Parts: sequence; structure tokens; C-alpha cells
Amino acid sequence: IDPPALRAAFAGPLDPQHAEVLLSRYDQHASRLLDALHALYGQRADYASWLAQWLGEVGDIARQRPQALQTLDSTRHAGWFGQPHMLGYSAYADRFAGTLQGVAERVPYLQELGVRYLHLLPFLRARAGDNDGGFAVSDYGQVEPSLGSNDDLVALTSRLREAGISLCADFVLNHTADDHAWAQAARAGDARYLDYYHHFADRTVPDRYEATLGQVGNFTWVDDTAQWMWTTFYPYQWDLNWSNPAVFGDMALAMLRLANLGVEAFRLDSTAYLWKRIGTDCMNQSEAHTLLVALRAVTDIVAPAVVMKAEAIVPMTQLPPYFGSGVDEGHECHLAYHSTLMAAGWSALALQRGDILHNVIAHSPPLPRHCAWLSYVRCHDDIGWNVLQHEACGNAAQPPFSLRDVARFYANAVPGSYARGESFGVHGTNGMAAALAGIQAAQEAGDAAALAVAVDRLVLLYAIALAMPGVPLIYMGDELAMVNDPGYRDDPHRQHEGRWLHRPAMDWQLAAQRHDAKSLSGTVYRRLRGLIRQRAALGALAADQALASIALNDPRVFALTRGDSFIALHNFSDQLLDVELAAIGVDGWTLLSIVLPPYGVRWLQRG
Ligand SMILES: OC[C@H]1O[C@H](O)[C@H](O)[C@@H](O)[C@@H]1O
Repeated sequence: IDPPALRAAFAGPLDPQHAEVLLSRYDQHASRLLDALHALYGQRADYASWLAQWLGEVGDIARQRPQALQTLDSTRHAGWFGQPHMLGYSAYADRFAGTLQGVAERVPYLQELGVRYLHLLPFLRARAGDNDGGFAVSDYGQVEPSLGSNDDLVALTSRLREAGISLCADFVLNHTADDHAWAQAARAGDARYLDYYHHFADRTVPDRYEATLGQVGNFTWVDDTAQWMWTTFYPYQWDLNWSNPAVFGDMALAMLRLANLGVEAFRLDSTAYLWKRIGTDCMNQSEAHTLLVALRAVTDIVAPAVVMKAEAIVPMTQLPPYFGSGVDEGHECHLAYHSTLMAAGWSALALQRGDILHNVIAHSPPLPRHCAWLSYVRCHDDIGWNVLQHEACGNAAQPPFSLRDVARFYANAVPGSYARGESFGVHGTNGMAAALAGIQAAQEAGDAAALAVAVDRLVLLYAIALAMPGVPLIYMGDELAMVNDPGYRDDPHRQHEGRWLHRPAMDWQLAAQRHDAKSLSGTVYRRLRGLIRQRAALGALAADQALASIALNDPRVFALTRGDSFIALHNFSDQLLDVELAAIGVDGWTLLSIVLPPYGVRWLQRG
């Protein structure tokens, strides 16, 4: 290639008053971007022409980045998202406040809770009719009309930015809705856009792939195109063909346009399936990581204030690659979801076994520089127990455990369970944190004692997430202990999707009740706030500080350490017990032997 010609193509559209800083970043990161793209598309005859054209488009979008954001790009330090004050919140814009303008007016609520990172679930234009809660995207560059306009998105991010909140948006880059403009153009016979997807005339090629592919069929017959379209998920979601550079180019531009609208974090959905190769399982392929490296390089150049987050619900042993492998470590995703920890938390609770958490943390891969975890208790999906398959087999320190038993416990399919979840290998579990922790059952039985204990269980699980390196993510309503919403059952087109059980509309009346320390919502809210408050004052919890676990011979306890000055002790049983200091080498001070009441948690500055 001809580097100067490529650099010139990029520099062209830039504003001479902002060319210097941008070009400086281009000079240090462009080579990595080019190596990645060459590895993926370099053999194409159209490569050089496509590249020169795309870089020009990239430069033009770079120029359009609002000054306030360009300033953010220049002042924000790497690793910012892993600082102690970072606290996350995940919610649907419509369920939270109806529309984007509604969300903006509720920012004070988010500020009071200490939120500094807001994940709004799919808010871009989605497929007409069924669209899987917005995950079948029809336009990556426009907000769903029922939620507002792009102007409202800009007004929202500006307002959030003022309150010190970073917006995370989903970027469903593996597939689009089958009514996306590219899909419609394909349906109309435009070969150019038909090639943006994986299409086949007969089952000839599809079968070869199927031979090695795994069930999530993987193809859906479409009459309008008269071909089998690759559809890893719902039949109305067509997998994009990332082997086509035009697809990479247009999706990178879409990402940047979203960043220019104020999006600071990207949840990269279904990245494991980005690359297709016959003979393989077409999952977690080397090329998929190369795509993410290329996308990361683009942000490093154009919008370095932004972070890339891997949405790959897999065992923590398959997560390191997302932070970049080998020479590219630190040059891919900044964040990854610690699903193993999440599932382990619930398993440990149900089984009253802290040794399961010791196992998870003791084996948690150390975070690469400027990388961190997203820790959570619940989310918009069912709890996927299968991620714990490996841990469930046990090891030298932790005896095996039954994921089937854990799932049955939470589905209240076994006698003495306090859980009120619903079953969705081992089937996942739907239900809200308060419903799974025993709060719902205690309220339905008017049992005041069982309720207080249930509150302890809920707080315990969040305390664990809050002590982790990265961003602890609260699922909307957990801070008020909201329970299940069975309303979808009595609904037209929703009774088929069991996950709505844990996708309630925000209860603002309940939200106002947080000012009442004697109420349930207020009690939960107050205890979570206390943990958030303490977390923010502990430099030892920053993402660049070590994470480890001290092995204890009492299986009911879990000791998590951060750096060399912080220790968090947890009692996962319903019994009062104690931890001998001479077992964790301590004698420090208590934050906000050691006796732990049932389901108790204690934070200590061992130094
Ligand atoms: O493919 C569709 C799926 O994509 C992601 O996994 C979303 O988290 C999930 O809610 C959705 O159903």
C-alpha cells in the first residue's frame, strides 16, 4: 500500500483547526488498522480502491464530531471507565421513562443513585412487528420514532454528559432486521446489497456449513430474494457478511455516527459469530477478533473517549481474547461482561456455598492494562446457567455442584425454595433479582422476618458486583427491589416471550418511596447507596488494582481482596459464623475474628 496516499485521503475532509490532533492519532494507530484490514480483505481486487474511499468518509465523519466530544476525546484518560466512582445502570428507555426526552428528565434520579454509566437497551429503529425487544435493527443511524428523534438523543447525551454519565448503546453488528434498507435493497434485486448478507440459491453450501455448525437451523428461506439467508438467531435477523469490506466500512461509519450523537460505550452484540468459515463452528474465529481490533483502531483515531464492550456471554476462560490476544492485547475491547461471576453469585446463594465464588475469582483472568469487567446481578435476559458448566464440575478446592438443582431452586420447582423465578443443557431462569432473592415470596406471605433476610441476600449479591474492577451494573428497579411483572401473560403479542417477567415498567411511585427509610424500597435503596458511596471512596477498587480471593476452609464464606489494602468478607449461609483474622492475615479497620450474621458482608481496610 501507499501510506501517504491513504493518510491524505483521511486528512482531506478534516478542518485545518482540528487536523493536527486527529492526524497525530492517525499516525500512531493507522498502521494497526491497516494491518487488520489487510489481513481480512487485502487479497481483494477492489481493496485499495475501497480503502481509499472509506478513509475519506472516515475523515469526513471525524470532522463532524461535535467540539464538546472532540474535547472529551482529548481530556479523558485511558482507563477512565474503571475508576472507583463508576457505577452503572441498565434499562429500556420506554420502560424507564417512555421516551428519550422522558429519560432526560429522570437524570436527577440517576444522579442521586450515583450512576455514571447508563446503558439504554436497543433504542434505534427496529423491525416492524416482532423485533426481539429492539434487537432486530432496521436503521443504525436513527432512533426508534416511538422513543423520539436523533435530536432527542443528542439532547439526552448532552444532559447525561453534564451529570457525568456516559451512555452505552447496543451495536448489533452481527445481523440486521430483514427490513433494514440494505435488506430491502436486496429484496428488490440489488446485487450490491444482497452481498451485504450471506445468501445461497440452494441448500448446497448451507448444508456444508450446517455439518459443523451448532444449533442456536441457521438459514431462513426468503421468497423475495429467493435464497437461503444466514440467520443465526431469529429468522428475521439476517447475518451481515463481514467478509465484504463494504460491510465493515459502512458499519464502522455507523458506529462513528452514533459516537457523534453522544454514545460513549458500545455493547458489541453477538461478536462471536462475526466471521464464517466452512469446516469450523463459525464462532469466536480469529477474524472476528481482527474485526474488533480494526473497529477499536478506528475509535482510537476518531473518538478515543469511547469504549468498546464485548457482549459475549461465555465462560470467563473464553473472555481474555476479547481484550486482545498476543500482540493485540489492549488493542481490542475495553470491557467484557463477567457472566461467570454473575451466575456464580446466584449459585453460591442457592447452595450457601462461598467456595464457588472463591473458585471463580481465584481463576478470574487478570485484566490487561486499561481493560475491566462489567459486573452484574441481573439484566434483560434470562440467567444462563450453562456458563458455569466448567466450575460446576468442581476442582481440588471446590466440590462439584448441580446447575440443574440451582435452576430448579430458582424456578421454585423444589419444595422449600424462597425463589420465584420461572424456567425459560440446563434451561435459563427468568425473574427479577428481588423475586429470585426471596423478597417477592416474603411479601406474598407477609413474613417480615423472611423479608429482612431476603433484603440481605439481595444486597450481598450487589456488594460482590460493587467490589469488582470495572463497572458494576444495576438492573433497573433492583435498587427499589421491584419484583416480577406477570402482566405480559395477559397480553396479545408478549405472552410468548417469558423474559418480560423481568422487564417491568419503572415504578416511579415506588421510586418516590425511597425517601422513606422504613419502607422496603427505601431500605434496599439506602443499603445499596451506602455500598456505592463507600466504593467511590476506595482507590483500592479501581480497575488497575489487583483482584484475588483468599482460600478459606469454611465453604460457606467468601473472601475477596482488592489491591493490598482491601478485603470483603461474605457469608453465603443463613447461619451466624465468624472468620479468624489469622486466616486472611488482617487486623485492619471496618468500612462504613470477624463475626458475620447470615448473608452478611463486611468490608475491611486490612491496613
Ligand atoms: O439475538 C437476540 C439476542 O441478542 C442478545 O443476546 C440480547 O442480549 C438478547 O436479549 C437478544 O434476545
